[PDB]
Amino acid sequence: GTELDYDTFCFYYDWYGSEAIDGQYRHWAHAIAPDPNNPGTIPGTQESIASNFYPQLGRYSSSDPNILTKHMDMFVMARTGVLALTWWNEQDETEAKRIGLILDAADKKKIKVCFHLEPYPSRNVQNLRENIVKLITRYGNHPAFYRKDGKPLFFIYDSYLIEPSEWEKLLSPGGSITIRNTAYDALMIGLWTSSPTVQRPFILNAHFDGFYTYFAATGFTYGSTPTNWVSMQKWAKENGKIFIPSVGPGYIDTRIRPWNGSVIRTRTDGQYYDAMYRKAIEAGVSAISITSFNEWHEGSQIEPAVPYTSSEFTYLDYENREPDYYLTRTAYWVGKFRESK
Ligand SMILES: OC[C@H]1O[C@H](O[C@@H]2[C@H](O)[C@@H](O)O[C@H](CO)[C@H]2O)[C@@H](O)[C@@H](O)[C@@H]1O
Ligand SMILES: OC[C@H]1O[C@H](O[C@H]2[C@@H](O)[C@H](O)[C@@H](CO)O[C@@H]2O)[C@@H](O)[C@@H](O)[C@@H]1O
Repeated sequence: GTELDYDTFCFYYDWYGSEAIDGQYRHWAHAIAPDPNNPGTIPGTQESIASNFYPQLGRYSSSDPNILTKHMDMFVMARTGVLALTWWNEQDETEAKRIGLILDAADKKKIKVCFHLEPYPSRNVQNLRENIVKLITRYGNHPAFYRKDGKPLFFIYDSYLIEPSEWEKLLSPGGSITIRNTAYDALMIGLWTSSPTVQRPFILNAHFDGFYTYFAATGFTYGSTPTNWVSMQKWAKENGKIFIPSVGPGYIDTRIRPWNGSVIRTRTDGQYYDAMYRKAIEAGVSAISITSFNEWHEGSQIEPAVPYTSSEFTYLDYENREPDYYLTRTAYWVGKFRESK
């Protein structure tokens, strides 16, 4: 009843800084997005951070070993066995440092780490192959590196930005630059966004091993509408694909995207999280992803948050629930998922 689940993947962000470690409050300070249809910047002061909520751990650094210890203890409380790490191909010493610290901290608690491959500049199947080789070579022998039946696993955000004819070269067994049957073979999980008429042939022709949905906001896409999950799972099973639906506790991003209020999803003291997690389990899936551990900008985090009012903003909080409620409610749902496996 307390063991970690290694079919539960929680999306984790390593881009936060503090004065203590980095010399700068990175990401707590953030540009405000212009409306797609001179917006300014959130300064990352104690009073004004780039979130509608306020972390229990304050304006922390993702490179602070003491913060990382606490985060791994939170994963243990939630029973979430896999940390799905955002990866932007920064190619700098700070990226390399933080990945190594995260792997070391995870292994102390028997947590595993996989990579979430983001839409970095000029991403294409050739530099993706080179980067998959780099990550497996650098980190594949670390004891915390995740494998499922011998294979690493990668999530690919906004995979539709690359044509299926390009994906086939990397992911078909006959592809020109294939990883299949090589030392670098891996489970590749693409993003299902829109309707089945578009997504079914995309996923088949790209040769993905499976698909996920990402968005914590119900109805944002066809794929993030949970009443579609039973039929998506049936299609996955008939076609030998792994479906990993994404569940989250709520959504609100209006500090950084003030024009995006129609995407707000209220937490209702945990009832929103309960409804989404129940739908994933009832669909009969073999793996679940959680959006998110700590995407504070988008208000999808399960990490503990505290009440806070400053001279500049009155933050949202988890009241009438306690700061660790979303960790303990995740553990409840992991138990119900395991009962169904
Ligand atoms: O939310 C601000 C954040 O947006 C973009 O990153 C995305 C978000 O973190 C979220 O939607 O999840 C995506 C998948 O993990 C991720 O791409 C970036 O523009 C980022 O720079 C920005 O801070
Ligand atoms: O516009 C804000 C929005 O940006 C991102 O979503 C975009 C894209 O990445 C998604 O694939 C499609 C799905 O239809 O929607 C947008 O174009 C996300 O960061 C999202 O959370 C955010 O609200």
